[PDB]
Amino acid sequence: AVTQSPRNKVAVTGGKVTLSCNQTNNHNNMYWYRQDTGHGLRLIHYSYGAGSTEKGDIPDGYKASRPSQENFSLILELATPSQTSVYFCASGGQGRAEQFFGPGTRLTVLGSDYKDDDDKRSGGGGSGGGGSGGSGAQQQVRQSPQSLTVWEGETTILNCSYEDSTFDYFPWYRQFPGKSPALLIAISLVSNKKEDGRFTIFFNKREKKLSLHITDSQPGDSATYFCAATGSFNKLTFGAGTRLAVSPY
Repeated sequence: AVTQSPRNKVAVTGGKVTLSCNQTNNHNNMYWYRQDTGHGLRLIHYSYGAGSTEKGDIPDGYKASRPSQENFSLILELATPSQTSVYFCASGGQGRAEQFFGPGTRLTVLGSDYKDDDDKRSGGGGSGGGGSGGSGAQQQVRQSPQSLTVWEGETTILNCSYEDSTFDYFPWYRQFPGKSPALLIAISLVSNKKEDGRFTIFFNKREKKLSLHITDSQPGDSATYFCAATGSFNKLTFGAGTRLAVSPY
């Protein structure tokens, strides 16, 4: 079924990344994402009808192959101190299903951030450093940046935006614990107000954005929710949702 390299190991500057995922859980489409802040979800590989696994967002420095629609495998041989992350082999069906995330892998290439309090955040000594391709890739999903933590698991409000002209709905979901993403629900922006569980959504026309309310929350960094769209087929556009957190006191 949807699985990933059960092994666990780390790599160094251009070390190596061994990953192995399988597909056979009744899913007609297998998506591949990676936990990467800045934008949150990081699409890199795409496999749904076999012979397909290289059309995420900015695939580069990785090798993947899909000889069989059920068997898959990919690795890397040149990672940088800011590209590694946790590989998650997600696989769901079409229409409205939860991404059956399996035991993904987690490895980092070079890096530590243990005592970086009295040093500049720019190692000007090789290892890339800007270069060509400074900006690019447009953006549609715009979730209120600047995360925030509320006292205890109180309620909170979220905001999302979009610049597409053919979106159908936005499967509100991402991951609550830290290494186990999951689907929650899906809006549609057609009734101006909806409710699925204990939170409702609103349609802001004056600002063209989606705002919902979530009450009754629990500690543990609260949870991270993303707002992506999928009006098209095999194409989810996310814009780094928000990461709700709970205060220590």
